[PDB]
Formats: sequence, C-alpha cells, structure tokens
Amino acid sequence: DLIYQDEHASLQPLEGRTVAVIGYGIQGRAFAANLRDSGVAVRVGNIDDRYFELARAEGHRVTNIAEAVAHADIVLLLIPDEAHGAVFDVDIAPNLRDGALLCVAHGHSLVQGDVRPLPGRDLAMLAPRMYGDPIRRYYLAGQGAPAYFDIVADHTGRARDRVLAIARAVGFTRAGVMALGYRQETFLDLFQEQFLAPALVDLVETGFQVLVERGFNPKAALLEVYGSGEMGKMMLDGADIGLDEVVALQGSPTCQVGYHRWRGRTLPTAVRELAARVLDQIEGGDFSAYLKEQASNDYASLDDARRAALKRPLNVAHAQVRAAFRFPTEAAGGLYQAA
Amino acid sequence: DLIYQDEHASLQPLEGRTVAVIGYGIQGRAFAANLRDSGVAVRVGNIDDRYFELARAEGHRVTNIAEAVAHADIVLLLIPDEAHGAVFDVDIAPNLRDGALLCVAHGHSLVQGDVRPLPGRDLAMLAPRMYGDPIRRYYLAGQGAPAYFDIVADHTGRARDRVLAIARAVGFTRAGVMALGYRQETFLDLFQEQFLAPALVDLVETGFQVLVERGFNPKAALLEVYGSGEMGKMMLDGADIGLDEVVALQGSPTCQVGYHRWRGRTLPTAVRELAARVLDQIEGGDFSAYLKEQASNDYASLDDARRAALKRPLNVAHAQVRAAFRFPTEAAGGLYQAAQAPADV
Ligand SMILES: NC(=O)C1=CN([C@@H]2O[C@H](COP(=O)(O)OP(=O)(O)OC[C@H]3O[C@@H](n4cnc5c(N)ncnc54)[C@H](O)[C@@H]3O)[C@@H](O)[C@H]2O)C=CC1
Ligand SMILES: NC(=O)C1=CN([C@@H]2O[C@H](COP(=O)(O)OP(=O)(O)OC[C@H]3O[C@@H](n4cnc5c(N)ncnc54)[C@H](O)[C@@H]3O)[C@@H](O)[C@H]2O)C=CC1
Ligand SMILES: C[S+](C)CC/C(O)=C(/O)C(=O)O
Ligand SMILES: C[S+](C)CC/C(O)=C(/O)C(=O)O
Ligand SMILES: [Mg+2]
Ligand SMILES: [Mg+2]
Ligand SMILES: [Mg+2]
Ligand SMILES: [Mg+2]
Repeated sequence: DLIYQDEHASLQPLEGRTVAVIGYGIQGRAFAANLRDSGVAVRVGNIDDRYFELARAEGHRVTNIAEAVAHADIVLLLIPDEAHGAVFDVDIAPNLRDGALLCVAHGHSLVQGDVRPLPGRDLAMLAPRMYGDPIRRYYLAGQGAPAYFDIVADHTGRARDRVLAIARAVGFTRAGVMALGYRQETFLDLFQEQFLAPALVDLVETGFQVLVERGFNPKAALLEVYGSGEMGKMMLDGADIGLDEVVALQGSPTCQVGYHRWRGRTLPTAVRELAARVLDQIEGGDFSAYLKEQASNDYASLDDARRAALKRPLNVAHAQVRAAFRFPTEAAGGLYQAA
Repeated sequence: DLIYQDEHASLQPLEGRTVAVIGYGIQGRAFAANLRDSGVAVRVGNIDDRYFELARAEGHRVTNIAEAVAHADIVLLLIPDEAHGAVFDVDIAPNLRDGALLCVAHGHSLVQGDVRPLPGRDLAMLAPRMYGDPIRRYYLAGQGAPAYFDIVADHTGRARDRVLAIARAVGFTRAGVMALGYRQETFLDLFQEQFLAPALVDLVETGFQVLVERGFNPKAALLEVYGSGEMGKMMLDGADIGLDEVVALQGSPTCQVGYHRWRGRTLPTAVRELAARVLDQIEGGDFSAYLKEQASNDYASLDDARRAALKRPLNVAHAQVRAAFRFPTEAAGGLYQAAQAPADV
C-alpha cells in the first residue's frame, strides 16, 4: 500500500493557483474553510440556492459554477453524485483550462462515465473517510481524518503532487492518504452506507425494542443502546485501540465475562448473506439504477423515508431522552468562518 | 421518571463527611479523582496490588479496606461484583459506622444477596452509564455522563441527598441522574454487555470479513467498518441528535438513498429472538452462576479469551491500520492527578 502523511506532501504545488470548490454542502464547506485557513486561494461555484448565500455569509468569493471553473487551476466537484453528469457536460468541461485538475470525492460518477477524462487535463479522486463537521473540527485541532486517492488521468504529469497538496491543505495527510482505485472506493463506500450503517442502527433499535417490550424503562433502554454516548465512545475509542481492547481495558470483570460469553455468537448466517447480496446489488449496477430513479424526483421518496423514520419508537424515545438529559456538546456557531 | 440535575442536588450533605473509595480501578479512580477535585474529603481503601501503588502515585491517602471503612461516613464499593460478598462480610460490615452510607455502582451483588442492608446503616446504588476515562474527561470539561440511582435501605432518612451529593461531586447531575430499581439496572446493564456490545462488534467484524473475502483492500475494509472513526462519530453524534438524523444531516443524497433502501429491513427475527434468550439467561440466574464459575482461579478463562481475541483477523488488521494511519487522540498522562483550574477555566 502507498500511504501519504504530511512528510510525503507539500503546499508548494498550490503556490499561485486558485482552487474552485463546486458546491458548499457537507464536504464543500469543509474543503473551502480548511483551504482558506491553509493560505490557499479559494473561490466557490454554486447554483442559486441557500448554499450560495451561506458561502457569501462565510466571506467566500461566490459565483455560478461556469465562472468559478473558468477562473480555477484545480476544480473540486463537491455536489451530489447524480448531479455530476449535467454539471460536468454544461458547466465544467467547456470551461476547464488546459492543464487544470478536476477532483471528485467519490468514484461513482467515474464508474458510470458521467465524469470522464478530458484531453489536456488531469482527473483524480480524493475521497475523505469522514463527514464535514469532524473534518473541520479535526483541522482546527491540528488533526485530520483518512482519505483514499486515485490518479485517473494525468496529462500534466503533476496530478499526484497537486491532489496530495489539496489533501495536506484540508488535513487528510495528518491521518494518512492511501492509493485506492476509484471503482473499489465506490463499491466499498456504498457497502458501508447500505449494509453496515443500517444494520448497526437496526441492531441498536432491536436492543431498544426488546428491552421496552420486556418492561424496561424506555428512557433507560434508549440510554443504554446509544443515548448515553457509551456505545459511541466504545466505537470511537475502538478506532484507536481495537474494539475487543476497549472491553479488556474499560470493562468490569462482570462486563468482560458477559461480552466474551456471546462474542462471535450473536448473529445469524443471514447477516453475512445480506452483506454479500448488498455487494451484488452494488457491483452489478442495481443500486446505481435505484439511485437514478430516486434522484429523478429531487429525491421525493427519500424525503418521505426521512419523515417516516422520525415517527419510529426509537426516535420518539430519543426526543424524550434528549429533553430530559443534557448531552456534552461544543458550540458550532462560526466553525466555518476564517481562523 | 425522577431525573436529578445540578439544581436538584447540593454538596451540603458532604460537609464534614469523609468518603472511602473501596477500589481504585476503572470506576474507583474516576470517583476518587472527581471527588478530590470537587473539594470532598476522600480516602482510598485497597488490597496490596498495583492499584494501591497507583492511588499513592496519584496523591491519595491509601490504606487497607477495613481501615478506610472504619474512618468513613460514606463507602463506595468499586471492586468487581463477584468480590463484593467476601469483602462485605470480612472488611465492610464489621467496620461500617452507625448512620454510614454504603453505595454500589451495579445492582448485581444486591440481587445475589452478597451485599445486604445492615441495621442502623444506609444502602444505595449509584450506577454510571459510562466507563471511567470519559467520566473523568467530561468532569474536567464541566460536563458529565448520566447515572441511575436507587435507595435500598435508609435508616438515617438522609440517604437520597447523600447519594445525589456524591453524584453532583462526580459530575453525573450535569447530564441527569434517574431513579431506577437496582434489580432492573442489573438486568439492563448485563443485557447491553451480553447482547448489544458483542452484536455490534460481531456486525463490524462480519462487514470486515465479507469485504476481505470479496477481494477488497483489508486496510480500507477495516477503516470503513470502524477504523476511520466515522462509524463511532455517527454513534456519538447520534447520542446528541438521533441516528437517522445524523444520516439526514451529514450524508450525501447517495448515502441517504442507500441507507434508507435497507433501514429497518436488515435483520431477520433470529436477532430479536437471541436478544430475548440473553435476557432469559440474565433474569433467571444462569449468567450469575456462569460468572461465579468464571471468577475461579482469578478469571483464568477470561484471560485466555482476551489473549485469543487479539489474534482474530479484525484485530490483526487493526494493528496494521493503526501503525499506518495516525488517529486523533488527547494526551492521558496525569488525567487522574489533582486538576487545579485557572481563572479562564
Ligand atoms: N457527505 C459527506 O460527508 C461525504 C460526501 N462525499 C462526496 O462528496 C460529494 C458532495 O457530497 P455532499 O457534500 O454530501 O453533498 P450535499 O448534499 O451537501 O450537496 C449540497 C451542495 O450541492 C449543490 N447541488 C445540489 N444539487 C445540485 C445540482 N443539481 N446542481 C448543482 N449543484 C447542486 C448545492 O448547491 C450545495 O452546494 C459527493 O460526491 C459525495 O459522494 C464523500 C465523502 C463524504
Ligand atoms: N467498569 C466500568 O466502567 C463500570 C463499572 N461499574 C461497577 O463498578 C464496580 C467496579 O468495577 P470496575 O471499576 O470495572 O472494576 P476493576 O476491574 O477496575 O476493579 C479493580 C479494583 O478492584 C480491586 N479488587 C479486585 N479484586 C479484589 C478483591 N478480591 N478484593 C478486593 N479488592 C479487589 C482492585 O484492587 C482494584 O482496586 C463494579 O461493581 C462494576 O460493576 C459500573 C459502571 C461502569
Ligand atoms: C464498554 S462499557 C459497556 C463497560 C463499562 C460499563 O458501563 C459497565 O457496566 C461495566 O464495565 O461493567
Ligand atoms: C454517516 S457517513 C457514512 C456519510 C459521509 C460519508 O462518508 C459518505 O461517503 C457520504 O455521505 O456519501
Ligand atoms: Mg463515505
Ligand atoms: Mg456493567
Ligand atoms: Mg454499564
Ligand atoms: Mg458516500
């Protein structure tokens, strides 16, 4: 494996260059904020929506996407994946300067051919393994989250150092930036979203529902399965020292004996089988077809799913617990303004 | 529900009283540290092992258990649950002053009858919903983790305000301290440890195993299922705003569409049926009998299981990833030393 940390990257390739951040969403806002604080010239390209106004409110040079691209040496396409094709064809490809670098943060539009190499230009993936708020918070604490990168097309022969310069400016090299093919990244990322995340929340919810059914205090049931923060602390500490090691170090002997009674014994064969079926849906194009249908509406079906999830017993209990118990938080106002 | 925060508790009941922390392990160290920093007279009772020397290194007044109890108004029994019976019979019961309060941090020894009410004395549970390091880190940031409490025996009639005074001094009232019966706490706590924690790690491990079998880069597989910290951040942010809400707020539309394709649909009935089986084993005494067997030869079988778990593919991959990728950590050196705060803090 090729893994790049700060010792393996430099801001030198960004000297005298302008980065156009296309989109000012979860990733775009974090990239724009960290690039600016790292002393990189940055401008934002965005359509006429609330994100345009937010970028203006946070002191950025904001224009339509075509104008941002026409005035940029490096272009980061940080909008939803189903929107890449139309924005690439209409706004990006006609305005991308000779020798300019275009980056995506997910392989999906590359796999589908909605973003393609252009003669005379560079194309890459820099895919963070983290959502925006923590990328921003880590950055300000002198920390970073991991990322994967791939050099898809390199006309200039300088794409690798320019991609890794962006990665250093945004903080990912403080953890590590590993070479991984855009196709593998696509399938791996979608697998985490479609198998692991829903199975994890379904498992937490199953614990909650069995306890409430069996006559346990619903607030206490919600607190134990995640609401206390304990199970989240175990998973985040586990990223540092190992999940079994969190139990060995931090668990009472009562806890450790119970945990090891059931470790490797809790799940039916159906879980491993579902994992394989989800990968079949991803690798074979079935999920990509489903996503295209879901987007064809401005995501009307997703809006209905989001609203329905808030009515589930776990989420009704969440609101009751959160109103009754203070959770440790840090103030987020002004997080994305200039340091 | 009865939920106490800082405005429902005071340190007044600890004025002129001494707290004996019995044990200096995961909970004992956090209780002793937070009590000292809250200005409470605290001493540590411990056997002759490494924890005695750690308590001394960290600046505490340390003695054997009998001596600590004989000189205390409030006694916190923060040693492993299977050890409560012998220590209670030999060291605590003969030395507990008239009107003293004994507290446990888990209901198990009360359920088993290894710790019992004593004439003229108070007995309570104060059970943190968190392990020691976060209790300590939260305390130093002016924050706390939740706890459950129960008043089991109240000779004095002042047990409730003394238990909540301890909870305020240690930080739990900054989140909330809720009344919950010691028997319910026991079964609920053991259920989290025996169903939920191993099922969560088994699921992460299953994701890792299938990805490696299907030809994915093992470091990348390990990072996505937990190693990046992303899934832990989602669970911890989820504690604040809700788990479905984290996806709605922080997920790309691609992520949200994929998540909601399977949300509420991933698990067959065998999972909730196994959860009920674990609860049956807990409620009916089967786990309690297993625990007593396992505590034989000082938990020899658990030592074997711990060592064996380090060599599982997930943990071999963990070591490879953690050597290749830097993870954001905060320095832990001196975390449990006295923490004098400057004017700005
Ligand atoms: N959300 C995350 O934390 C991560 C996302 N990514 C990738 O980063 C990229 C950005 O995703 P997010 O930041 O989550 O998206 P988002 O949902 O936050 O995107 C909002 C932004 O997209 C723009 N936008 C939306 N529809 C548009 C359209 N039709 N035409 C032009 N602009 C449009 C909005 O104006 C706004 O600036 C995606 O390729 C995603 O897969 C990868 C790593 C993590
Ligand atoms: N570990 C945790 O974060 C939590 C633990 N608890 C409860 O807190 C209590 C303490 O558990 P932990 O701190 O995890 O235990 P631990 O494993 O850290 O206990 C170590 C301490 O116990 C003492 N000890 C061990 N065996 C002994 C014996 N035979 N006689 C006398 N002292 C002995 C040691 O000298 C040391 O002071 C238990 O009742 C546990 O259920 C409840 C909430 C969370
Ligand atoms: C990793 S956590 C579930 C261990 C800390 C905790 O809350 C307990 O009840 C215990 O250790 O017995
Ligand atoms: C809760 S996390 C898995 C969402 C952030 C993330 O890593 C993505 O790949 C995405 O949003 O598309
Ligand atoms: Mg991702
Ligand atoms: Mg426990
Ligand atoms: Mg517990
Ligand atoms: Mg994604």
